[PDB]
Amino acid sequence: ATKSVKRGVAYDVASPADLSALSTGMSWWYNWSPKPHDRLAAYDYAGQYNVDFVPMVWNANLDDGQLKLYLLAHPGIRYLLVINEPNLVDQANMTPQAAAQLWPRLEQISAQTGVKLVGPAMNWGTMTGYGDPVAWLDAFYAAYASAHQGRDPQIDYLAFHWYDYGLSSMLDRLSRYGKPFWVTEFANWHTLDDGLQIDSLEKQKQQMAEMVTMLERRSDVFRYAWFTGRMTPDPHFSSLLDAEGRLTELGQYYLSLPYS
Ligand SMILES: OC[C@H]1O[C@@H](O[C@@H]2[C@@H](O)[C@H](O[C@@H]3[C@@H](O)[C@H](O)O[C@H](CO)[C@H]3O)O[C@H](CO)[C@H]2O)[C@H](O)[C@@H](O)[C@@H]1O
Repeated sequence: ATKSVKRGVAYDVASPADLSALSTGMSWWYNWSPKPHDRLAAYDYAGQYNVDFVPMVWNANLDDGQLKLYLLAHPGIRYLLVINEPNLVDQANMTPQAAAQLWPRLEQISAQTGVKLVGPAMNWGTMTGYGDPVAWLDAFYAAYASAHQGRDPQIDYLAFHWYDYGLSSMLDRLSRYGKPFWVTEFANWHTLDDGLQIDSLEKQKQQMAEMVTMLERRSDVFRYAWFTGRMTPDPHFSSLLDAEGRLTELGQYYLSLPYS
């Protein structure tokens, strides 16, 4: 089937039956880790389902040799997601200096394997002083440049996560770095009782269609990934899958939305 190169899912796909269901409309997935779920090891998903897996270095706890070996043995992998929400204490929780210290290892992987670096994956944060992703990125750039005679860190794409209204405004703010984006988690989880709360499937479908239209349209958005395959409880009706190998109404909707 012809489908959007952009359209992904943020979910540890484990079942081949879940790929059948998703592959109609989904080009790619990731699972916040350097390798796909073990269940998929002896399945040619690239060839049968026309889906690719994008590996991720979640924080500085990195087996460089093992990742390099995997990437070199899988030359069709062209992108490496790096650093999952460093400015969130409940995620990578990396200071700007800690991320700058890791970065040369990631540049060496890029130089050795050809992969482009997609990250850090930013959000509005909880790390002291670094709620604003612009503050965190500015400090990271300054830390890296300090340690490398003024050179900026290699960033092929920035990544972004967003669970509210205003995702286009956040991309506009972050366009100050002059880098294109992957939006590697999104949904609308607004909860406050202000009229905008997403408390029905109809309202999540409405926001999914609005956000997908905008992401497909933007020339500086290469890829996006919906959160998520399955979750429970699911108060904002974010799940694309139900039983093994079965789409929800939202899943069927997502995979059939138009694209660029
Ligand atoms: O790599 C070692 C590193 O692993 C860390 O554990 C992470 C998980 O926290 C992460 O979990 C994902 C979340 O980041 C994301 O928000 O939601 C998804 C879906 O629920 C989670 O799977 O998954 C990755 C990959 O499996 C794990 O690396 C430990 O926190 C950390 O201390 C350790 O250094």
